[PDB]
Amino acid sequence: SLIDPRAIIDPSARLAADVQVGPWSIVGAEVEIGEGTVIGPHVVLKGPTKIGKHNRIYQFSSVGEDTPDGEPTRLVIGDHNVIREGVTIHRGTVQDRAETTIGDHNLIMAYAHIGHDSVIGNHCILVNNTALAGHVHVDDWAILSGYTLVHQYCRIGAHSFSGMGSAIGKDVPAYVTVFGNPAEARSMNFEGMRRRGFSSEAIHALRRAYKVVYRQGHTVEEALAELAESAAQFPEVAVFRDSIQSATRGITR
Amino acid sequence: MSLIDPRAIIDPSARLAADVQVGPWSIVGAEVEIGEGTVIGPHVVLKGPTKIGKHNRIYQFSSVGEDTPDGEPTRLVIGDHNVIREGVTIHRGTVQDRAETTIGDHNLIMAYAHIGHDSVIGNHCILVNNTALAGHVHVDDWAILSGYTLVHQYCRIGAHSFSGMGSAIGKDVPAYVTVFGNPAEARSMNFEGMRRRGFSSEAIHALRRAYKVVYRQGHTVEEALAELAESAAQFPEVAVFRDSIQSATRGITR
Amino acid sequence: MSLIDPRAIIDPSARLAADVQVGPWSIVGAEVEIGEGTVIGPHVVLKGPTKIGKHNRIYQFSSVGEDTPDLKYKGEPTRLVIGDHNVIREGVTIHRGTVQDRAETTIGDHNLIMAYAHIGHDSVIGNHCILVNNTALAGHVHVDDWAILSGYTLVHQYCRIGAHSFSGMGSAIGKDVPAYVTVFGNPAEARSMNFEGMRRRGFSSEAIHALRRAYKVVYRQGHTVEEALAELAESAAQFPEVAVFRDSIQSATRGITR
Ligand SMILES: N#Cc1ccc(CN(Cc2nnc(N)o2)C(=O)CSc2ccccc2Cl)cc1
Ligand SMILES: N#Cc1ccc(CN(Cc2nnc(N)o2)C(=O)CSc2ccccc2Cl)cc1
Ligand SMILES: N#Cc1ccc(CN(Cc2nnc(N)o2)C(=O)CSc2ccccc2Cl)cc1
Ligand SMILES: [Cl-]
Ligand SMILES: [Cl-]
Ligand SMILES: [Cl-]
Ligand SMILES: [Cl-]
Ligand SMILES: [Cl-]
Ligand SMILES: [Cl-]
Repeated sequence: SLIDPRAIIDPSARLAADVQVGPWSIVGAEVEIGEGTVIGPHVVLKGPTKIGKHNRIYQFSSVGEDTPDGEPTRLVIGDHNVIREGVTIHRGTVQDRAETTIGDHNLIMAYAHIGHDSVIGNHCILVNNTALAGHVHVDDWAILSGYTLVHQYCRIGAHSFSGMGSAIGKDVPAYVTVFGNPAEARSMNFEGMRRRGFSSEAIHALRRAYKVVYRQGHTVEEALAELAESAAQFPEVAVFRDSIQSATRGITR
Repeated sequence: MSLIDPRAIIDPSARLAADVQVGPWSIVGAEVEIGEGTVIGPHVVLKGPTKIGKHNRIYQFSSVGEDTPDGEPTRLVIGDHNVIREGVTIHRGTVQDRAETTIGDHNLIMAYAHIGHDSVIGNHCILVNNTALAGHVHVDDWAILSGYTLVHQYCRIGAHSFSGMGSAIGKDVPAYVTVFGNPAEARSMNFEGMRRRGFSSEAIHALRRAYKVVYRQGHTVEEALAELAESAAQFPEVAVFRDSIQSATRGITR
Repeated sequence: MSLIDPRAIIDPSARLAADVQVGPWSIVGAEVEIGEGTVIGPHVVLKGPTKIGKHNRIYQFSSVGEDTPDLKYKGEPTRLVIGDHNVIREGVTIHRGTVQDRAETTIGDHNLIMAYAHIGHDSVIGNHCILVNNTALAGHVHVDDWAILSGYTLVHQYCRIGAHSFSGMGSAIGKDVPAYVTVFGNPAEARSMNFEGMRRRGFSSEAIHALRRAYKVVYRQGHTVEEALAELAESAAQFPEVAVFRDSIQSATRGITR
């Protein structure tokens, strides 16, 4: 039996035929689970929530809860995600998007917290006890090391990196490496660029870009103007320029 | 359908008010008392001697009323209208201290927060995710401890005080004071909280002056306490600030 | 009052000593071996290949013996070995090793692993250690005997935590911690030595005196690690405790916490 007889499946929950649900797990009202998803034992799923295909949800996780902070609120999870033990994921709020969104191929490790209205892209890694306070946007390939704490409304750029125990209060531009409490910009995620097979011309253009923004005494407005030529030439320097441009809380330094 | 789920384990000695709800696979241990309107979620472990009041809400994977990992009976007393989120750990007292861990009313204890043995939480406190109270910690009314605040043993957290995220508090936090970092450092006062509480402009103004007296005028704790005496008799809110510095045994956060 | 609760799941490949206690809604997975006098609480997940020794106590919501989620691991027959008289509190996560290292996570005897602590792949814990609430060992972390890691201590991969060392609450350890050294903050900084622990253990005043002197040689006299190790050589020959300290600086591959 794919659905263990000790599991609780709410009559309003919609499941694909091959979904697996472990013992003592609760698939609450308005939960939707897609093809090939494996729900481990002792899992609490609450809705309105959509869980896509080939996901893996480990024991003691509480996914789709109401934020502790009849309003129609939602949580949407994509495909091929791994949600480890004790992870807490809250649904969105009417006083925003009404949605917490998680894309594809993400790895959300033990006791990580995804606050209401957060948006996670694809291929992200949120290491043990990473906490997103709420309204946090995490772009593609970002890595947040163990116990990274993220202030509300913060944007974590594409391929960015945070060291363990970092406390992020400002936006992290794309590819930037950040460390400490409060978080400070240190360098670019060159190891990340190598894993993805970026060209030597692109890696050099990104190293040049970091210096314009952080190591040349330029203001945000001064740096953005100087980056315009490199961003037009390289689509990845454009990813860097855009994350600085769209920063609301200022950039991490 | 049934208020007490048939899959839950309820010890014969536990005392539950008629309308108490217990979710599936929860354990309500011996000598655990639960008051009217309380909702115990699924997968909850409740150990005693413990008294839980009225209209509380306890979420899944919480362990409430456990013995300390660090024999006369030791209690855990929880008040009314509290919210205890998932994976919260609350230990009972130790006979060598007060033999009781106490939590008042209208508290919000968020996911994975830890309340060490012999800790006392007042009313209307917010303990954000993973806040940890090492033991013998006193948290006075309306305190806000942001995500992952670590509080050293025997520390006192003043009324209406605030800690920033990831704060590591080794010293007493006076009432109203905002603390940040590891190690925690005093920054200002939570004037925002005062206004939400309906404090008068005059009370707020006297507290602002009280902060300056303690932290920005080079006074010793003794000189500061004598200078605050006058304003403290005029305003009960300044007497609260002055009393928290007077009661400091680990010194104040600077 | 059956020792194995009827609501618990015992895989038929699991090997248990006859007096093993297993609480309701606990899972004793495939290839899990449990020794005499061990008590498994309710709501515990045990996965293998795992050996759990004698007189252990494993609390509710713990996940012991899982695979590391780390992208480098690929379903290998890796192990977790836990010794005797250990206490694993509620919500603790312990992962098995990886073939890329020595394919084993090892925990010795008389350890206290407090609530929500994390023991990453290929970590080695000795004896009489205390890992306070939410301490996290990223992976390949070696914790020698009698170390105390205070609440929310974070340890970088491959770090070595020396015997009788101490970390303050919220420490972020990125380099090796020599034996007896006390470290605080993010990033961790060396402060002094755990003289309190040395006294509790019954070290002679002569040994304590020579350890205090050894700390100054390494940290307070502006010497290099090579110079410091040559200067400590004779004190190390007369005091096993100084040899323990000297060895921890010798074996440091990530540099020592300064
Ligand atoms: N898949 C993967 C993956 C990728 C990057 C990281 C980032 N990273 C370094 C690292 N790389 N491999 C490991 N195990 O750790 C940390 O977060 C260390 S801190 C930590 C680590 C684990 C647990 C608790 C804590 Cl506190 C971590 C895992
Ligand atoms: N009810 C409430 C309430 C009141 C004050 C706070 C204080 N606060 C800022 C904030 N306000 N609303 C939200 N969600 O966060 C934090 O603790 C941020 S850190 C954090 C936040 C949430 C989770 C994990 C972490 Cl680490 C938080 C919640
Ligand atoms: N058995 C034991 C034992 C030995 C040393 C320690 C080291 N220690 C000081 C201390 N001693 N007794 C208590 N309760 O705390 C801390 O880790 C403080 S931080 C903390 C503490 C507890 C929970 C969460 C946090 Cl964050 C802790 C426990
Ligand atoms: Cl066998
Ligand atoms: Cl054995
Ligand atoms: Cl990676
Ligand atoms: Cl514990
Ligand atoms: Cl400490
Ligand atoms: Cl001493």
